[PDB]
Amino acid sequence: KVFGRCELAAAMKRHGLDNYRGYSLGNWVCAAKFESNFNTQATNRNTDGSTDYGILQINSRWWCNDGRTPGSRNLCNIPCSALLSSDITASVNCAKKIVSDGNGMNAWVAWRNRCKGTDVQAWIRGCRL
Ligand code: NA
Repeated sequence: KVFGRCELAAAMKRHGLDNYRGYSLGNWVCAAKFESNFNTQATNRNTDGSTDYGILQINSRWWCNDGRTPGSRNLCNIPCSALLSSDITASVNCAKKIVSDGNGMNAWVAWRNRCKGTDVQAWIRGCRL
């Protein structure tokens, strides 16, 4: 599924991401835009052989099991394939654990590089929430 901007903002809010660990909804929508372009099926291989999955490009190195990331963990207790569903529940649940890990949204390098400090409210401007 490719979400619309206000559609994803609505789904993230309903799943309780809005102000989760103090991060406004606009931060999560900005992160998703640059990680996945709002595509739940997005996959990207890392140099270390781990893979990133779904709207929020969650890494098999720590968070999900894909069966091909040697010496990795599965701290969200899910197959990485669950992070590609049209239903964003698994991605949101796993993102809540990641952002609680101690470095907040800095865990998402694209959030640090492209969203952090910017007018993130623009990402939910005109959305019926
Ligand atoms: Na893993």
